[PDB]
Amino acid sequence: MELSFGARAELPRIHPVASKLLRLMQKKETNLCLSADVSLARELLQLADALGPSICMLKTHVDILNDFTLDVMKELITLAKCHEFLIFEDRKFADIGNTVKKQYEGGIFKIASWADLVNAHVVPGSGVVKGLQEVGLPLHRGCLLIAEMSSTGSLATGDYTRAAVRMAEEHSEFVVGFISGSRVSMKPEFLHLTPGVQLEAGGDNLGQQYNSPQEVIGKRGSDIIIVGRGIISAADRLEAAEMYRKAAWEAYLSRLG
Amino acid sequence: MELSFGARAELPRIHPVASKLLRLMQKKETNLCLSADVSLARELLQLADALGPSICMLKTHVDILNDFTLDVMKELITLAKCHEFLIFEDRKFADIGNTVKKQYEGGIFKIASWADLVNAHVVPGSGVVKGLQEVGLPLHRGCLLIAEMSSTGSLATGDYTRAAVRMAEEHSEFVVGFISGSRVSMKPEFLHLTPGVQLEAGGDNLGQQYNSPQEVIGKRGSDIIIVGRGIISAADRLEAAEMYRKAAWEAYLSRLG
Ligand SMILES: O=c1cc(O)n([C@@H]2O[C@H](COP(=O)(O)O)[C@@H](O)[C@H]2O)c(=O)[nH]1
Ligand SMILES: O=c1cc(O)n([C@@H]2O[C@H](COP(=O)(O)O)[C@@H](O)[C@H]2O)c(=O)[nH]1
Repeated sequence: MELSFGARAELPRIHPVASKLLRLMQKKETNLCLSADVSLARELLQLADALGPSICMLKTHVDILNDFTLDVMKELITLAKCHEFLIFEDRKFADIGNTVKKQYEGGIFKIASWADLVNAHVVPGSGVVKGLQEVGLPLHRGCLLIAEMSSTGSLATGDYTRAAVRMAEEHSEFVVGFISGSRVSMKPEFLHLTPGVQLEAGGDNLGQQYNSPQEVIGKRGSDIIIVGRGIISAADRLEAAEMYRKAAWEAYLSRLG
Repeated sequence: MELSFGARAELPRIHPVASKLLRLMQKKETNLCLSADVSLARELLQLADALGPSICMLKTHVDILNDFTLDVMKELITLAKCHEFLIFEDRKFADIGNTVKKQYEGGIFKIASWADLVNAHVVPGSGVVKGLQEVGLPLHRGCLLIAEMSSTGSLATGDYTRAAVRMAEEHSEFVVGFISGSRVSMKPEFLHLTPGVQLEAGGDNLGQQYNSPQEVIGKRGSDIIIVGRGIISAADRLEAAEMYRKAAWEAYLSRLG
């Protein structure tokens, strides 16, 4: 009784950030998250502008931006609103609750002020979520839990993955889904986002492993593909994004029947 | 056949950063790491100056410093050299190798340029270490692996902890020890640093749990205590640091016999 993204956006227990996302995914016919893994603000912004219409989400690693300022993030928000995508800061909070609350709100980055979504590892126990929530709930943000990883030797398997799912389902006022390689929850209110995606077989030199959009979305039942180098390293990043968008979208449609 | 810190500093397989640390621990009679969990540079630096003689290490969370600049870190290095302690940036790298390499070297923080030590979660698999190593080995840095956590519901137990130990022992050119609640490796070349430490019983509201220096160092066989609030929240932070230093040092001596 699989529901479309648009119908999932209306589920009783849907989080507002999840709903906004699902609605724009349906509107734009995209379930592609760009992993904007660049070190220059101008490149980040030029990618966001050009690729904005093709993506549901732009994932950042703010801590690799050589020329980060809060003004850069203002500009990114303008593009996100214009083109209709969410901003996901891929910070992988992974500390005790008291620490992560400060890392989310404060410092130079002020992540909570501009990021629609963040994520967290579940290794510390649920305090990591509780700490983040203290900041994120008042700011109407959402969080993704890392239930599985794409890299060689990942320990996010078995009972670890199950613990992630339980933690999400117990903190559904804030947690909107997962970073995972497959569908890990049977509850349609939760988003599944899958990195480690390229059209061609392969990996990198540092433990990354790739699977295709058809595999991830079609066979493994995930919702969204997260793609970095498969787009960013291409000559024509717009065409690359469109190829990935079309692949992910068709895989979704076909699964829906 | 337990060895003193000074003797461990000379072990054939010791890492140079571990050796430097162990030597200054023995010289200064301190196995206390201050967790300098403050948001103001002036406070960070005033603590580093006053408490420097009492500590073997100062642990930072750079990403909570409201007024971070690289010049602040220059000033911290000056104090570290004057008073003889290492700087440990508690970044908890926890991504694929290709990402962490950039997060360690680059961005605004340029962590590798000033931090003697960093740490990593083992959840991604060994690529996290391999990526960090690409930056850290040329810069003569060291890394600690998070084998156990102090917080309620921690998943860093059992086979996860064992995996951390194996990963360390397989990357001994870069990995110098662990963040853990107890001795997890039988190899004396590896450092054990233990957070979740206060003199009094208790915890916090967000999953932290405390054990005493005598428990951690004496009974559980760790090397170094990491103390935040037990010092930072006290009126007289110098006296507090001295209490913690004396507690940890005596526990070590007694275990040594
Ligand atoms: O399991 C995971 C979780 C991630 O967030 N990521 C992230 O997704 C992106 C993958 O990038 P790429 O497509 O270039 O391999 C990176 O930013 C990485 O940090 C991942 O690769 N695997
Ligand atoms: O298992 C762990 C690992 C940590 O690094 N930490 C860190 O050690 C410090 C503990 O601080 P405190 O003593 O104030 O509870 C924090 O900076 C926290 O991020 C921890 O508490 N538990």
